[PDB]
Amino acid sequence: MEMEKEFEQIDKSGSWAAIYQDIRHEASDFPSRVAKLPKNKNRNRYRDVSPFDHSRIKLHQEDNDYINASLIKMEEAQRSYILTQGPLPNTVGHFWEMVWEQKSRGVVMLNRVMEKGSLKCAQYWPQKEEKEMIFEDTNLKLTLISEDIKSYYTVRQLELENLTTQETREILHFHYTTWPDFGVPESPASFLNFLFKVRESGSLSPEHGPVVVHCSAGIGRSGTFCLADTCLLLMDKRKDPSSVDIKKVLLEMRKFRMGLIQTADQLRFSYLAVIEGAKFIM
Ligand SMILES: O=C(O)c1ccc(Oc2ccccc2)cc1
Repeated sequence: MEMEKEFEQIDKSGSWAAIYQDIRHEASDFPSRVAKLPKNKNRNRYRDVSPFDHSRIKLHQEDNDYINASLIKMEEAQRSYILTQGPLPNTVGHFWEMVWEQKSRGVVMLNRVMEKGSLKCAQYWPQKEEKEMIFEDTNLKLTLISEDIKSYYTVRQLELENLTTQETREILHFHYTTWPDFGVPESPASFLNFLFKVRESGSLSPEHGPVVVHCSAGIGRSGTFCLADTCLLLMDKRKDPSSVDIKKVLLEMRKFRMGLIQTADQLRFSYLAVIEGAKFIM
């Protein structure tokens, strides 16, 4: 069924909440035993949002290899993503260790450091060129190289230096700054504009490690980003683009991280973003 007609059908019948609970019901459930270990309690921002054991990213250190992050592997689309929580004051060094060890090129941030008057994530990057950051636990240095502030997003080049080997890499930081404190955007154009910028940069291409994407919990806005990207890539690839079933792609993604798409508004917004993104793709 052409998703554009499925949309109108769901919209007219106002059954978004019903579709969504159906997804919640059939989603995968796998163990998350490492996340729940007592030694890792201060490495989870939210008690109810944990990575599955089978798909969790492991830090290349013997001490404690745990970070709240998951590898989402989309086999038909040939796209991989790491979804993670916003870093905590004690996990900023772990975050940049992961970026280094997975060879990622890009970091995608979908939240503001403060929202609804509370902190949603730490300041894990430097705000001035001459004030670099050093992470002593993971032996890394991070320098701001340039910043590019647009009305609804900011782009930054960063330099990550492995202090143990003095290798350096350019990392691109893509920061969507205008998602509203409550609800979802009215239109997907700026989100759509935002996704193509990430794509252009090379950050999603198989020549690099997987892109790192985060919001506060790493499941809601983050799930919307990778669901829209993968669905548009499949409509690109297949002989029959109308055979792309967004609900089925989402259930597939939920095999790798729990809770992706947090609200029936977010589900409806993911549809809108896809239908409007199809128009450019073909
Ligand atoms: O303290 C910080 O680092 C920080 C950075 C950027 C933020 O997003 C924006 C940027 C421009 C306009 C509206 C929001 C919010 C906090």
